[PDB]
Amino acid sequence: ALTNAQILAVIDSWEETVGQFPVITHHVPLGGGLQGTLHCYEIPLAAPYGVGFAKNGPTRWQYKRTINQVVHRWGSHTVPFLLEPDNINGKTCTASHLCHNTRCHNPLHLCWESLDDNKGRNWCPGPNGGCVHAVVCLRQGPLYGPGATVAGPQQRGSHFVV
Amino acid sequence: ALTNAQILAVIDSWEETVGQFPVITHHVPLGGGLQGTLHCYEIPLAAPYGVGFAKNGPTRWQYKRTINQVVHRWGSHTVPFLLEPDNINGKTCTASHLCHNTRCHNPLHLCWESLDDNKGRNWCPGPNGGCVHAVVCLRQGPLYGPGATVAGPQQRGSHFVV
DNA sequence: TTGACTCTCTTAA
DNA sequence: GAGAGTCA
DNA sequence: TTGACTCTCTTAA
DNA sequence: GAGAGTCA
Ligand SMILES: [Mg+2]
Ligand SMILES: [Mg+2]
Ligand SMILES: [Zn+2]
Ligand SMILES: [Zn+2]
Ligand SMILES: [Zn+2]
Ligand SMILES: [Zn+2]
Repeated sequence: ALTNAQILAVIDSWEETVGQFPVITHHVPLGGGLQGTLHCYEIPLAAPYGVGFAKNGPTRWQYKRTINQVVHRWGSHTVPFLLEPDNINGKTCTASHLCHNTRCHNPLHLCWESLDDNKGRNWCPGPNGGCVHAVVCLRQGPLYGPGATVAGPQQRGSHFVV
Repeated sequence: ALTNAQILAVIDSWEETVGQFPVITHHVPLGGGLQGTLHCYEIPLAAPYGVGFAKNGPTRWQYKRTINQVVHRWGSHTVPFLLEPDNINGKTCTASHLCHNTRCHNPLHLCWESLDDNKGRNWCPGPNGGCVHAVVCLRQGPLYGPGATVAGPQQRGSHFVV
């Protein structure tokens, strides 16, 4: 809600609840042929999810608290960042999973960045393969690699140059 | 419906029309601190665009030809790839700009690949900065770089480990 | 047969 | 990646 | 007050 | 990144 104290109370109650979610170990590519280990705190697959949590989409949840007799509600991964600017360079800030695991609510696996920065981590070579993200990736992006391009650049005639 | 010869004729008429688009020289980052040059064949900003071309969205166009009294229409960048498979790994193939310039219709700046592969080129370090795309990028992706993350991973208490 | 508009849709963050 | 409404 | 559902929306390829 | 309709 409005005051700084109330926002801190929201963050603390969220952390305490998420801190009781099952801790699931995931071994992940780091880039550079190296592997690491992440510990994701995973929201349950089905209700009940935890105090204050409800599922609004297949992989979307919201956190809800009653403050000053009014219901306040946030996207479930946005709560750690409630004291941060909600935009950057005129772009909305989004919760962004460094572990690329939407059920995870570990705030040590989340950052707060534009949707473009968020998306781009999907292709990052990873912290041991050349990640240049200022807020460093925890793993190589799941979509990193050569791709599966069906056809490359080509012309039939002689009208074009690169 | 349309024979291989008729499809080749469509591709040829498309190339002949696009080849007359204004050719714009762009200096571009290649990665590795190097600069290169791309020559984009840019569809006009407003009608008329060229024989067979019409705008269906702010940065969307279609190519239309009528053959044996039947109207055929294609996305304007898909025409070079009409003799190629249209899906791969269960994913639809998309026209993908290697120059990241949607108005460009130079077929030497296009490839044909999944939407994920397409998107990922936005963050590629480029052909001189570590591109691993099997069909190599022509330039560093426009969104490559350290990003502008507002807040990184953090917790207030001690409930979490990474 | 053609141009210049109109509309809505897909994907996965 | 989001916000908000309907019920119990 | 809290839980468990429902719906549609944003972005930029 | 897409497909399709209307009108003259
Ligand atoms: Mg993400
Ligand atoms: Mg693209
Ligand atoms: Zn995680
Ligand atoms: Zn990274
Ligand atoms: Zn181009
Ligand atoms: Zn590349």
